[PDB]
Amino acid sequence: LKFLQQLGSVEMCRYDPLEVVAVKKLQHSTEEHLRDFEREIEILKSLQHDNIVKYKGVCYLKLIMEYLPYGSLRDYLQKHKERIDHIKLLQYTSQICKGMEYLGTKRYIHRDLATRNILVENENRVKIGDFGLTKVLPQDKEYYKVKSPIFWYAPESLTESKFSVASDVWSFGVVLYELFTYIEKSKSPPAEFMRMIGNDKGQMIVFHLIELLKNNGRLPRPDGCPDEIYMIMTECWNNNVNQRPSFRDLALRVDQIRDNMAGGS
Ligand SMILES: CCCn1cc(-c2nc(Nc3ccc(C(=O)NC)cc3)nc3[nH]ccc23)cn1
Repeated sequence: LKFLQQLGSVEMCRYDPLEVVAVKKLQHSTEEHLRDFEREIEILKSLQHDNIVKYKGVCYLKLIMEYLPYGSLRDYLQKHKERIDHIKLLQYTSQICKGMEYLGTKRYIHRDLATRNILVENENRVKIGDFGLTKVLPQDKEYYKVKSPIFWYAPESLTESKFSVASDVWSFGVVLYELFTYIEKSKSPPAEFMRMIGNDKGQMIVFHLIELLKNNGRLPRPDGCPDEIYMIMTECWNNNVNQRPSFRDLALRVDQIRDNMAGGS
């Protein structure tokens, strides 16, 4: 393994036993973080899906994965904005949904779904690309309690530190918002929420975000975003956990909308 460049810590290396892979290493190799990293490796090893970054092995502790040359979807969408139409955005949306559907069949909770964690293999394929916060659900519950990127958090994650497939669905709604704002920073969830809360404010931000969400304040419909797509976002952002859609139903709806858009309805 020959170091080439740092990517994210994550590095680009050459595994040439006399070949390009991504290598995740730990910054502060403590006992607590090593135990977490060990579980992250097992989680990624257990996942085989076209839209999940491919596990390749371990090094003595280093995590070896396939190298995805277009980097994160944020950098990619920013650089290629003008040539990424809505049908393409929904192609990525569908692939993220199906990755999350598959994650759900293992009873894994991702807990960090955001465009920053999606990587781009090529113009036609994106992959969920980091699993550093992912939890395996306990046998006795449908949620995991963990004591943060608050502007992607479901209300019950903010108030009770509870994470579930349903809170992943909320965060997917925010991902869909990020895509249809073309990840413009002035439109980003943090910028929008801070303007809605009022820039007259740390812990107080979380307080006012909770109050805002409880009063059904929401991120606005992005410019140019079709109503059917904004409707999916708002269904993901239901305060009632039981009312949020499943990833399987989201995948089917996104595919139908994409096909309708391409065919002229
Ligand atoms: C998502 C947060 C953690 N993280 C994961 C990675 C990662 N990156 C990449 N490729 C990559 C990255 C950046 C750039 C770039 O910026 N070029 C100007 C180009 C290619 N392949 C990966 N395979 C497995 C993980 C991983 C980086 N950070």
